[PDB]
Amino acid sequence: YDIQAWKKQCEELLNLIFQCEDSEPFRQPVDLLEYPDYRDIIDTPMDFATVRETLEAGNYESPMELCKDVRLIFSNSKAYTPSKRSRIYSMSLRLSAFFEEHISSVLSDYKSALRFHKR
Ligand SMILES: COc1cc(Br)ccc1CC(=O)O
Ligand SMILES: COc1cc(Br)ccc1CC(=O)O
Repeated sequence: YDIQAWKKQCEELLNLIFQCEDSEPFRQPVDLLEYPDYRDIIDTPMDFATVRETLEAGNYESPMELCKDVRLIFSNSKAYTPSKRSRIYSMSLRLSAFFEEHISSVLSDYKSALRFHKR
Protein backbone atom coordinates (compact mmCIF):
# COMPACT_ATOMS: atom_id res chain seq x y z
CA TYR A 1 0.00 0.00 0.00
CA ASP A 2 2.93 2.34 -0.75
CA ILE A 3 1.40 5.55 -2.13
CA GLN A 4 4.77 6.69 -3.54
CA ALA A 5 5.86 3.43 -5.22
CA TRP A 6 4.57 4.39 -8.67
CA LYS A 7 7.37 6.92 -9.19
CA LYS A 8 10.29 4.45 -9.23
CA GLN A 9 8.06 1.94 -11.09
CA CYS A 10 7.54 4.59 -13.82
CA GLU A 11 11.25 5.46 -13.87
CA GLU A 12 12.05 1.76 -14.45
CA LEU A 13 9.38 1.42 -17.16
CA LEU A 14 10.76 4.53 -18.93
CA ASN A 15 14.28 2.97 -18.73
CA LEU A 16 12.91 -0.14 -20.50
CA ILE A 17 11.22 2.04 -23.15
CA PHE A 18 14.41 4.04 -23.79
CA GLN A 19 16.41 0.75 -24.12
CA CYS A 20 14.33 -0.52 -27.02
CA GLU A 21 14.74 0.41 -30.67
CA ASP A 22 11.02 1.12 -31.10
CA SER A 23 11.28 4.22 -28.91
CA GLU A 24 13.89 6.02 -31.05
CA PRO A 25 11.40 8.27 -32.97
CA PHE A 26 9.76 9.24 -29.66
CA ARG A 27 12.78 9.93 -27.37
CA GLN A 28 13.10 13.63 -28.21
CA PRO A 29 10.59 16.23 -29.54
CA VAL A 30 9.70 15.76 -33.25
CA ASP A 31 12.19 17.64 -35.49
CA LEU A 32 10.13 20.47 -36.98
CA LEU A 33 12.74 21.04 -39.74
CA GLU A 34 12.33 17.46 -41.03
CA TYR A 35 8.48 17.63 -40.67
CA PRO A 36 7.53 21.31 -41.29
CA ASP A 37 3.76 20.72 -41.10
CA TYR A 38 3.92 18.96 -37.69
CA ARG A 39 2.47 21.80 -35.54
CA ASP A 40 -0.31 22.26 -38.16
CA ILE A 41 -1.66 18.79 -37.18
CA ILE A 42 -0.37 18.31 -33.63
CA ASP A 43 -1.54 20.77 -30.94
CA THR A 44 0.50 19.33 -28.07
CA PRO A 45 3.81 17.67 -28.85
CA MET A 46 5.03 15.06 -26.35
CA ASP A 47 8.05 12.76 -26.15
CA PHE A 48 9.64 10.34 -23.63
CA ALA A 49 12.44 12.73 -22.56
CA THR A 50 9.79 15.32 -21.60
CA VAL A 51 7.84 12.65 -19.68
CA ARG A 52 10.99 11.48 -17.84
CA GLU A 53 12.02 15.09 -17.09
CA THR A 54 8.52 15.93 -15.78
CA LEU A 55 8.65 12.86 -13.54
CA GLU A 56 12.19 13.61 -12.28
CA ALA A 57 11.28 17.25 -11.54
CA GLY A 58 8.45 16.06 -9.26
CA ASN A 59 5.85 17.53 -11.60
CA TYR A 60 3.55 14.50 -11.84
CA GLU A 61 1.21 14.09 -8.87
CA SER A 62 0.08 10.57 -9.92
CA PRO A 63 0.88 7.81 -12.42
CA MET A 64 -2.43 8.67 -14.17
CA GLU A 65 -0.94 12.04 -15.19
CA LEU A 66 2.20 10.31 -16.54
CA CYS A 67 0.00 7.81 -18.37
CA LYS A 68 -2.00 10.68 -20.04
CA ASP A 69 1.28 12.18 -21.37
CA VAL A 70 2.62 8.83 -22.63
CA ARG A 71 -0.73 8.14 -24.34
CA LEU A 72 -0.41 11.59 -26.00
CA ILE A 73 2.88 10.45 -27.62
CA PHE A 74 0.97 7.55 -29.20
CA SER A 75 -2.13 9.56 -30.19
CA ASN A 76 0.15 12.21 -31.81
CA SER A 77 1.84 9.45 -33.85
CA LYS A 78 -1.57 8.12 -34.93
CA ALA A 79 -2.77 11.61 -35.90
CA TYR A 80 0.42 12.54 -37.81
CA THR A 81 0.87 9.25 -39.69
CA PRO A 82 -0.07 9.44 -43.38
CA SER A 83 -0.81 5.67 -43.22
CA LYS A 84 -1.72 3.08 -40.62
CA ARG A 85 1.04 0.91 -42.22
CA SER A 86 3.82 3.55 -41.75
CA ARG A 87 7.13 2.63 -40.08
CA ILE A 88 7.01 5.17 -37.24
CA TYR A 89 3.32 4.52 -36.50
CA SER A 90 3.94 0.73 -36.46
CA MET A 91 6.75 1.29 -33.90
CA SER A 92 4.31 3.40 -31.82
CA LEU A 93 1.72 0.56 -31.75
CA ARG A 94 4.26 -1.97 -30.46
CA LEU A 95 5.56 0.49 -27.87
CA SER A 96 1.97 1.34 -26.82
CA ALA A 97 1.09 -2.33 -26.31
CA PHE A 98 4.20 -2.83 -24.16
CA PHE A 99 3.49 0.36 -22.17
CA GLU A 100 -0.17 -0.56 -21.50
CA GLU A 101 0.81 -4.09 -20.48
CA HIS A 102 3.18 -2.72 -17.82
CA ILE A 103 1.44 0.45 -16.62
CA SER A 104 -1.72 -1.47 -15.63
CA SER A 105 -0.27 -2.84 -12.37
CA VAL A 106 1.35 0.54 -11.57
CA LEU A 107 -2.05 2.27 -11.81
CA SER A 108 -3.87 -0.50 -9.94
CA ASP A 109 -1.34 -0.52 -7.08
CA TYR A 110 -1.45 3.27 -6.78
CA LYS A 111 -5.27 3.45 -6.71
CA SER A 112 -5.33 0.53 -4.22
CA ALA A 113 -2.81 2.39 -1.98
CA LEU A 114 -4.98 5.53 -2.01
CA ARG A 115 -8.09 3.51 -1.14
CA PHE A 116 -6.24 1.86 1.76
CA HIS A 117 -5.10 5.29 2.99
CA LYS A 118 -8.68 6.58 2.89
CA ARG A 119 -9.99 3.38 4.69
C1 LIG B 1 7.16 10.85 -33.54
O1 LIG B 1 6.74 11.78 -34.52
C2 LIG B 1 6.34 11.23 -35.70
C3 LIG B 1 5.28 10.36 -35.77
C4 LIG B 1 4.97 9.85 -36.99
BR1 LIG B 1 3.52 8.59 -36.96
C5 LIG B 1 5.63 10.15 -38.17
C6 LIG B 1 6.71 11.05 -38.09
C7 LIG B 1 7.06 11.59 -36.85
C8 LIG B 1 8.16 12.56 -36.73
C9 LIG B 1 9.37 11.92 -36.09
O2 LIG B 1 9.79 10.85 -36.75
O3 LIG B 1 9.97 12.27 -35.08
C1 LIG C 1 10.98 -2.17 -23.95
O1 LIG C 1 10.19 -2.59 -25.03
C2 LIG C 1 9.92 -3.93 -25.16
C3 LIG C 1 10.56 -4.94 -24.42
C4 LIG C 1 10.14 -6.22 -24.67
BR1 LIG C 1 10.99 -7.59 -23.63
C5 LIG C 1 9.18 -6.58 -25.60
C6 LIG C 1 8.57 -5.57 -26.32
C7 LIG C 1 8.93 -4.24 -26.10
C8 LIG C 1 8.23 -3.12 -26.78
C9 LIG C 1 8.78 -2.73 -28.11
O2 LIG C 1 10.03 -3.16 -28.39
O3 LIG C 1 8.17 -2.08 -28.90
